[PDB]
Amino acid sequence: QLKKIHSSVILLYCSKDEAVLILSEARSLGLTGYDFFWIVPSLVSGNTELIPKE
Amino acid sequence: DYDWHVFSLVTTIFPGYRDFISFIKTTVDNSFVGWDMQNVITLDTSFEDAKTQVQLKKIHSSVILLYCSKDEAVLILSEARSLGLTGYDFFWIVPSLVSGNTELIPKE
Repeated sequence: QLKKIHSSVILLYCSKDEAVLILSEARSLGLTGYDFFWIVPSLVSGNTELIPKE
Repeated sequence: DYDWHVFSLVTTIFPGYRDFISFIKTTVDNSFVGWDMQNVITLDTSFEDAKTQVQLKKIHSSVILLYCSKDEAVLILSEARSLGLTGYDFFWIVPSLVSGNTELIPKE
């Protein structure tokens, strides 16, 4: 499923814990270059003091 | 002879790949048919999926020439099948290096 994406903008909808894992997988599949822009709602960017390094 | 004039070129770091690439380039440069050799790809890493995946996404043609040992050919073909590069349209051409003893035919 994930290997089909070669677009630029990728909207995401999941909780913070699952978002961490999905972003790790996307980095492992070469989905986080200079060209890919990720947009997330206010669910995943929750408290602005807990910033996971993924 | 089958009118496949658009192709790519995938070679690993197996010995002789430079000779292969140089000969193909010189032959293409001195022909009447007008070959459109889109890419020249060398998968030098360990199939880390950070670079090989992007490299294999670059390919969009229908005819692909491959040059690697029979052990690396299995891995590359499995990766291409997962990416969606194997179907009714795409045609793969490999030298006698990879299709070796005809009794042993892997599953990939």
